[PDB]
Amino acid sequence: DCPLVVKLYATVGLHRYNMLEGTNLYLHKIEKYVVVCTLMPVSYNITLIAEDPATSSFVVFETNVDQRSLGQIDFTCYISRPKGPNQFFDAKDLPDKWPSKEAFADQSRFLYKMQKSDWEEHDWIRLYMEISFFNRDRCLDHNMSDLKILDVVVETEENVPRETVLKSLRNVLVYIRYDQDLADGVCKHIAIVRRTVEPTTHCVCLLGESQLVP
Repeated sequence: DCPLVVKLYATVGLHRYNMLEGTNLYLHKIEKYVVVCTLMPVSYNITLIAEDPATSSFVVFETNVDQRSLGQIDFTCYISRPKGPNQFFDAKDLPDKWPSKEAFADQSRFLYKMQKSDWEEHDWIRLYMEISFFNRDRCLDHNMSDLKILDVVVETEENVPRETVLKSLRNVLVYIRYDQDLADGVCKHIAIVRRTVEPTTHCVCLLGESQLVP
């Protein structure tokens, strides 16, 4: 069967397309992928089938991702479109902690404390959590249903309506507090992910780091 990283990158590609086009294409299957390894796998060219329930059609779809790390989120999605751009990455440091109360009080910074309904209606938040969890240890037999979102904060560069933060493909910094179900209790996680979007190409770069809650 298909490696989890390929399924996740296919879903990232559908995320980029759906957000830019206002569509609801869902992953049906992976047909094939080509990976370039300069020892490390650095590029994936994935051919996938998406389902479009609005027309009951299955659309062959191409996604291209360049990957720069195996141990944390660090990749760029360059192409994501029906089948038939220059390098873009993020070099600036990530915050190492959840935003403090003073970050909210700082009127030059725009932070959005999400409600459960907000992340339930916009599943790219769950996607970024799932990719973060995967990069903690890619050798595990991941069960994404063990993950439960507890709190989400998004930071933008501009003072915009909450709907824009959730629905438009713009630059965001996402903080996700989530529990991993263990019988042996739960494990407490925080993921921090910066999405940067190239203004003309709309290429999407994700840079992320994960931490455990004491």
